[PDB]
Formats: sequence, C-alpha cells, structure tokens
Amino acid sequence: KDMALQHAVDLLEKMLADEEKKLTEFNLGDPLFESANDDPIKTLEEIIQEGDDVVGAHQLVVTQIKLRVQRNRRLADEIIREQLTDIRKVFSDKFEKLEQGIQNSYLLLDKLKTPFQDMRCLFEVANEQFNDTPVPPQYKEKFMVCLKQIVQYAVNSSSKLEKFVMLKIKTKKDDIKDRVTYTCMKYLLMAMQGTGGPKAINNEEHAKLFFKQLSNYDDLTDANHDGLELIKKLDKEQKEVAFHVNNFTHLVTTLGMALYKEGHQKNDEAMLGMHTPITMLSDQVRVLILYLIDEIVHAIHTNSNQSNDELIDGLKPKVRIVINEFHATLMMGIDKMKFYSLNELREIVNDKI
Amino acid sequence: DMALQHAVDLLEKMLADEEKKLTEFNLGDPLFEDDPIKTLEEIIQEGDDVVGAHQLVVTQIKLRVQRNRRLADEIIREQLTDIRKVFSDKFEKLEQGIQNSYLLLDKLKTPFQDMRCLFEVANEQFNDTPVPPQYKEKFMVCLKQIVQYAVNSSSKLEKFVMLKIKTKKDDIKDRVTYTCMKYLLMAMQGTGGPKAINNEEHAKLFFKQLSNYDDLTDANHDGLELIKKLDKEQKEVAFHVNNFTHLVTTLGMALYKEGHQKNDEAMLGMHTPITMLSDQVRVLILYLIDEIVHAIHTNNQSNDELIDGLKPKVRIVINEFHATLMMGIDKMKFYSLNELREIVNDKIN
Repeated sequence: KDMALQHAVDLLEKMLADEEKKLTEFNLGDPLFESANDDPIKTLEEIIQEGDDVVGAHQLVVTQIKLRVQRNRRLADEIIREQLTDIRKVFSDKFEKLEQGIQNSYLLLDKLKTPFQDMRCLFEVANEQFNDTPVPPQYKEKFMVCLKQIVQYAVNSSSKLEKFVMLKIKTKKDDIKDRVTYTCMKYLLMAMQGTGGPKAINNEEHAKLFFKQLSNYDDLTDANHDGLELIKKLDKEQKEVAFHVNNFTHLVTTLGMALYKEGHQKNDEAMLGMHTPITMLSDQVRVLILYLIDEIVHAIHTNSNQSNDELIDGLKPKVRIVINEFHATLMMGIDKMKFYSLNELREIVNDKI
Repeated sequence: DMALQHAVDLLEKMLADEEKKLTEFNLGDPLFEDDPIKTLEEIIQEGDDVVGAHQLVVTQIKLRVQRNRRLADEIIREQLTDIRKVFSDKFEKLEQGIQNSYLLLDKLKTPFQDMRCLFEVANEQFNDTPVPPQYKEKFMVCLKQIVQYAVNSSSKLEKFVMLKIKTKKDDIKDRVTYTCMKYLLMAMQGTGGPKAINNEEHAKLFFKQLSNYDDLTDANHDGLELIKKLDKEQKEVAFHVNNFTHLVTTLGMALYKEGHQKNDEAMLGMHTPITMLSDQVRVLILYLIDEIVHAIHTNNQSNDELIDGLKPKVRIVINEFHATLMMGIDKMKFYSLNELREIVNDKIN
C-alpha cells in the first residue's frame, strides 16, 4: 500500500494476530475445564464472622480460596492480553506520527532541487557576475554576446548535474523510509519478545499445594489457619504480576519513546546529508561562471581577429570538461567538502587538451 | 579515566591543526608607517585628481582584498570555537550518559553475584508455602539443602551472566564513541570556505585589463564599484557566522540524540533477558517446593533419598536456563511449573 511505513504497519498486524492466537491455545498442565464458579467472594471479615464452628469455617475457607485463585488468574490473563492491546496502541500511534513526519521530510528534501531545475541557477549567477565584472567599455558588447551564448551552451550541457541532485534527493527519501522502517521493525520485535507476563503465580501454587495436603492436617484448626493466611495473601498485590507489569510497561514505553524521536532523527540525518553535495554544486556553478568570464575576456583581449562564433566554439569543449570534472567529483560522494579554484579548473582543462 | 577520551583527543587535535593553517588577523608593524584602509567617503573626495584617485583606488582595492581574506580566516577562527563549545558540551553529557549506564548494568548483575537471589526467593516462597506443622520440619530441611545445591550448581550460569553484562558495558563505550567521531568529522569536513572569491576574481580581472582602459575615469569608476562590493562583503561576516552556528548546533543535537539512542538500545537489550532470568529463578524455586511436597505428602522415603533424587532435576533445569540464555532472547521464555517438569522428564531419558 501507499504508506511510507506500510511494511512496519503490516508486521505489527501480523505479530499481534499470531500472538492473540497463542493466548487461547491449550498448553500442557492446563485443566480440561477452567473453574467458573458463580458464588460471590466474601471479605476476610465476613468469613471470620460466619465461621462459628471449625467445620463450617473449613467449608467456607476452601471454597473462598478457590473462588479467589479463579479471580486472580482471570485478572492475570486479562493483563497478558492488555500487553498486546498496549503494543497496538503505542506502536500504531508512533507509526502514524513517524509517517506524518516522513512525508514532511520528503517535501523538505524536494525543495532542495528548485534552484537546479533546468539548471536555471546558471542564468541567475551569470546575470549577477556579468553585472559585477568590470570590462573596458570597448569590450563590453562582445563580452555580453559571447558570455550569453556559452552560458546557454553550459546550461544545455549540464543536465547530469541536475539529474545528480534529483538522484541524491531520491536517495535520502529512500534512506529515511528504509531506516525508519528497519527501526520500527526492530523495536516491534523487542516488544513482542517481552510479552508473556509470568506463567506461574506464587499464591496459586500455594493454594495447589494447600489443597494437596488437606488430608495430612491432623487438626482442622491448623488447616483453617493456613487457609485463612492464604486468603490474606490472595487479596494482596501479586508480587510477580506487579514485577512484570512494571517491567513490561518500562519496556514498551521506552521503545515507544525511542521511536517518537526516530523520525525527527532520520529527517535531520537526511537534511544534514544533503548539505555537502548541494553546497559543493552551488559553489561549482558559481566557479564555472567565473572561469568562463575570465576565459572570454582573455580571448577578447588576446584574439580580436577571430569571430564571436570561433571564440564561443573554442570554449565549448572547456565547458564540457569542467562539467564532467564537477560531475565525477560529486558522484564520489566523499562528504569531504571540496571547492575549486580557477587555477584548478585551468589545469584540468589544459590537461584534457 | 574518561570513557569518551579518544573523542575528546581527536577534538582538540583536529581543531588545533585547522587553526595552524589560519593567518593572523592583526597586521604587524609596517617597516614604513593611522589606518591604511580609507573609507569610501574619503576615496571619493580624492576624485578631482583623476590620476590621484586612480592610484588611491587600485591601492584600496588590493588592501580590501587582503582585509577580506583575513576576515574569512577570522570566520573560521570563530567557527572552530563554536565546534569546540558545542562538541565539548555534548561529549561531557554523553560521557555522563555512559557512566550512568555503567552503574545500571552493575545494578542488573548484583542479584546474580553468588546467585544470592536464589536464597532470597527461597526465603519468601518458603514463608508463604502452606504445610502441615508435622511436616514443616521435613519441608524446611529438604528445601534449605536442595536450594543450596542449586546455588552451588549454577556457577557456570552465573559467570556467563556477568560476562554478558561486561561485554555490554564495552559495547556501549564503543558505539557511543563511534557516534562522537562520525559527527566530529562532519563539523570538520564541512568547515572552511570556497577557494574562488568573487570580489577577488573581479579584482584580478580588473588588474588584468587596467592597461586597456583608454580613459582612466572608466577605470576609476569600475574600481569604485569593486570597492563598494568588497565593503558589502566585509559586512556579511555575521551572516556566515550564524549560518555555521545553526549548522554546528544541528550536528550537536543529532550527535546527542544518536549517542543517547544507542545507549538506551543496549540497555533495553539486557532488560528482557534479565526479566526472564529473574522469573526463571522464581519458577525454579516454586518447582522445587512442589517436588518436595509431592514427595512428602505421598511416598516412605528419607530426606536424603528425596534430596538425592532432586539433584539431577535441578541441574537439568539450570542447564536449560543456561542453554537458552546462550542461544539468545529469541530462544528464551517464561515458564510454567509444568514446563519445567516437561523438560526435566525429557532429558533424563
């Protein structure tokens, strides 16, 4: 589909669905039937007030433990299920925010190409340098005529510089989308890896052992005593549940937070990454105009015999060479910011010729 | 000993080297001496003397080009300190981040030193396990012992856990120190300025063609244009300072956010393993309780017989934890008491 992070969103769905399925499965040791006993849970007070005799107390204590083990396991199961619900909530919200932010980064990145559209900046920089270049008056018109034509030739020959900018921009767009997607998937795995709460619950095991040794109690006042103490503990906070709730909440929150940042992070990686190439090419454009201007005035001075056409013509290969040189340099993607001097351009041109 | 010590070194190294190549901003004392640079206003009042004004014009151009060069360097000189201030601050903050994390990883392993936690869980589960008072003694005797065995039989498990926290401490210093350098370069690889200067190129052309001006007033006029532009340049130094400040700040934040994000990812990587290991310890204990009670409540055996019987089951379980822990988090799990039985049964045969 058309979401930048569509793969992340798909994987979130699949994992939750699979996990939600594993919750209802039957695993070894599970009873054939879970107990859903109707009768209401009575408070410790009520049990104390109703247990006149040691045998009536026992009846009351056993059943009230069983009702409570039932209640506690249900709430524990609910909490296991809410882990998945919480993962859906936190990661859906983070993906939506991340997606809205990737879309903005796309725009931002595309704004970087406008000066280079049809390499229109050559015209604008030529306009400026033409106004600021001093030229003895008797040379101005020829300077003008020849500069116009060779700048226009330069525009027509610099298609690869514009196509480079567009390639780089597209690369950063795809970088952002791939990197954020990978991070999204990574955090999602780490989240699903933390699910599953506790399985064994202390007080439930204690009840299981209690009910095992019910026959081995010589004195029913003793059996009642342990039973009542087990009731108190079954109404207290389940420590292992508390431990795992706080741990899982720390895990998902932190994953959540580490991800909210992520899009602004890859956004900035992209904009920072465009800094050197755009800056180098902007400088190259300027330096090209300056080199063309010096060549032209030097030719005008030193070779008044040849026509405008023959002057312009001798410059065309020099134009092609510099543009080629600029392009190879930018393609190298060094990220070491390199600028050219005119003297550097002349040596490169004087070599190829 | 600072964990990010190499980052800091490389910071002072690079700044220093870059600073060497800069030219001094203030001119020394002239052999023959007052400010040599004269205002636009002053140069204008010279203009009745065309030859006089011409000579003053070419001189003031050449002085302004050298002035503007010195400014260019004064720009970088103000930059390298912005790099220093930003990146010192972030290196310090990141370093504090690492030292904190060092303490948190130490915290994580403390329960497992000498596997002390096995005693603590045993205490709590003991106190809470219901048992007839005429068997309470048999329960206590058999539990204290077999838990002590479990502690003694877990030394290879323990040493592995410590090693994994040790390895993770080393991995944090290395990842964050990478992030620090990668971003130091960008602040460096992206400092300086262009080689070809517009006004300098214009000036060079002017002088190239000065002899072809038939009429000095044309030359004088062009020269004054050049001087105005050279002065506009000198007045744009702040703009390039600010722009590079914005740039370094952004590099600094992305530096901080990445070092931090890397730090937190390594800690979270330990979190769930540690959460499962602590649960596995608790389930082991509950499993030992259950065994003992089953073997006491039903089946004419002694404590030694019972306890002897439990030792192979213990080591099987601890080995199971150890083995899954080595395979990694994908092979690690929370256990039911009956999955321990399952495992213990499966291995014996």
